Amino acid sequence: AKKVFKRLEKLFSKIWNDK
Repeated sequence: AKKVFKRLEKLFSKIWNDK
């Protein structure tokens, strides 16, 4: 339970930044 899940959401913001 490292809650890295947050990093995953951060990677999603990067997609909207490249789009």
